[PDB]
Amino acid sequence: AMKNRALLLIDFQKGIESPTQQLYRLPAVLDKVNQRIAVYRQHHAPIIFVQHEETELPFGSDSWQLFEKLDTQPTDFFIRKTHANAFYQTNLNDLLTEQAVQTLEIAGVQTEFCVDTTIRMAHGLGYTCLMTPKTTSTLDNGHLTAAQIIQHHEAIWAGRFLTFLSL
Amino acid sequence: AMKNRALLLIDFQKGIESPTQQLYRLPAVLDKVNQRIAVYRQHHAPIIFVQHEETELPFGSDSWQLFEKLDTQPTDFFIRKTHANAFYQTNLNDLLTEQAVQTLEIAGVQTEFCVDTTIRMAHGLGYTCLMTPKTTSTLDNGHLTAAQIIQHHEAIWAGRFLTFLS
Repeated sequence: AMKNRALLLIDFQKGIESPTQQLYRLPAVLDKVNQRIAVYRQHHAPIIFVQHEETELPFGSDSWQLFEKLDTQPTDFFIRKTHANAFYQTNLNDLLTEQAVQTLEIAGVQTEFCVDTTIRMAHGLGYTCLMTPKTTSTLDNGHLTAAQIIQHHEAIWAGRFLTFLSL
Repeated sequence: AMKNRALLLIDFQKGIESPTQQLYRLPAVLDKVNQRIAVYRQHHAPIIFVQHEETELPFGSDSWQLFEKLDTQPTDFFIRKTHANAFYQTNLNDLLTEQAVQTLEIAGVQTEFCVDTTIRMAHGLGYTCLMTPKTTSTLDNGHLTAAQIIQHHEAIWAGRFLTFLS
C-alpha cells in the first residue's frame, strides 16, 4: 500500500497568501501535511513539492519559497510549474515514471484551481489518486466562502477521481 | 478560425435529467447549441457528440439516446464514455488526431463533472479550448444551486483553460 506511492504537495508557498487574503485554516492543513510527510519519510517513500512561478511569485524569491513550517529535506523532489496543472509543461510525469510511482497522495492549494486540476489530470493519465481529509485550502472568492468551495470540490473528487484516506 | 476545430457536445442525453432532477435552463442551452451546430455544418467542421453510459444510463437504451431537439446527422462523430473525463479510456484523442483538430469548442452537462473534467483534460493535453456563453447546465446539489455552480466553474475556466467566445 506504501510502495510505488508518492506524496504530491502542491503550491504550499508563502506568497499565496497576502496580508488581506489568508488561506482557510492553513495552520491545521500544514500540521496534517507534516504528519503525512513523516509517514512517507519512515517508509522512504518519495515526497514531491510543486512550486508555481509567475510574475507575482518570481522563481526563487522569498514569496515563491515553501512555508517555513513544512518539513522539507534535500532528499525530497521539487517540480517547477507555470500553470494550475502540475503536469502541464513540467517534468512531473517523467519524475513519476523514473520513480516507478503509480499512486499519488495529493494535498495543496488552491482547492479549486491547481489542486482540482492536478487531481483530474493525474486520474486521467492513469494514476491512482488518494487524499488525506483536510489537506487543501483556498480563499473566499467574493461569491462563495473557502468552506463552500472546499466542500464542493472535495465532494466531486471523492470516489470519482480519488479515495479519501482513513486515519 | 474555423479550420482544425471541432464542436464537442457533452452528454446531451434524455436520462440526465428526470422529474425532480431538472437541468437549469436546458431549453435555452439546447437552442444555443443547435445554432452552433448550424455554424459548424456551414463550415464543414466536425461536430462530436459524447454519450456517457453506466448501469443507470445503459448503453444504447432510450434514456442514453441524445435529446431529440438536437440537430444531429449520421455524418457527425460519436464518442462513448464511462467516466466524467471524455478522454479517459475513450477514442476521443485518436479521433481528434485523425481529424486534425487542435481547437475545441465545448458545451454540455453537467458543468462541474464531465464538462469541467473534459475542459481541464483537453487544455492539459494541448488543445486550444473555446466556449459559447450559456452552453453548460447542471442540477441544484443540496448545497449549491445550479446557477452558483455554473458561475463558479465558468469563472475558473475563463482565461485559464479556455476563452469564452465574444
